[PDB]
Amino acid sequence: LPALKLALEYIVPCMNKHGICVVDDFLGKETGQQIGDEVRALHDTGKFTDGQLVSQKSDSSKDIRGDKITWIEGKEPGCETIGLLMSSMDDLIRHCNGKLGSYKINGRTKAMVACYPGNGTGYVRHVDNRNGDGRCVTCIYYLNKDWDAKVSGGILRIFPEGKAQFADIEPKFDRLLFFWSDRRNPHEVQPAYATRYAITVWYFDADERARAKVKYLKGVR
Ligand SMILES: O=C(O)CNC(=O)c1nc(Cl)c2ccccc2c1O
Ligand SMILES: [Mn+2]
Repeated sequence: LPALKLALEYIVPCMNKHGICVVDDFLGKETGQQIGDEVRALHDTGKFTDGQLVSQKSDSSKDIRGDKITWIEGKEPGCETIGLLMSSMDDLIRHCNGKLGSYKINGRTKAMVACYPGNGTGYVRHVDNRNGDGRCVTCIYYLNKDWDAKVSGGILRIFPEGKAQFADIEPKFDRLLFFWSDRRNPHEVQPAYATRYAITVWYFDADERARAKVKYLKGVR
């Protein structure tokens, strides 16, 4: 399905109406599986961090750690299908530009690959960009085949501002998610009891990022 058709007929209207947009079967099984293989290779060769310190015990041997991460630019050896994913995300956003609210996206982060190791850890309720750091859209790609939250947990729960309900999103294989990064979409990852992988990039709004430089000071003489 052409990126422009997905953007104009689905991403743009859904984002402007709901601020949370799900696309299933984004790249297809072959490509999705190759991305999965690259992420697992990164994990198995020790490229992830040890995990977020969740419970700090008097005995450090009993510390509980949670989500592990690694930052991926997309050109590294063994990460080229991740890079292809990133380029595909960028193509979509490019075909949306000037139509995602009044934002003008002119950049993004590297990819943050996250692994919840399956030990009952999740991620506390938070806002991605709470203080105007420039990020306007969060984009997440999930890689977990036959994920069933009833058995493995790991639901992403979003609490859209001003609505007495939440939106639960299963981290399903080959699913792509967009949502506004700011305080409109507080969200959490519920405890995961199986290995759970996701790939995140954040897109920058030009004006917000330009003035973020001012309040987050870069020096000349
Ligand atoms: O994985 C998901 O479905 C949702 N994940 C997150 O919202 C999420 N957000 C942030 Cl800001 C971080 C930040 C650091 C590490 C992992 C994160 C994470 O999984
Ligand atoms: Mn988040």
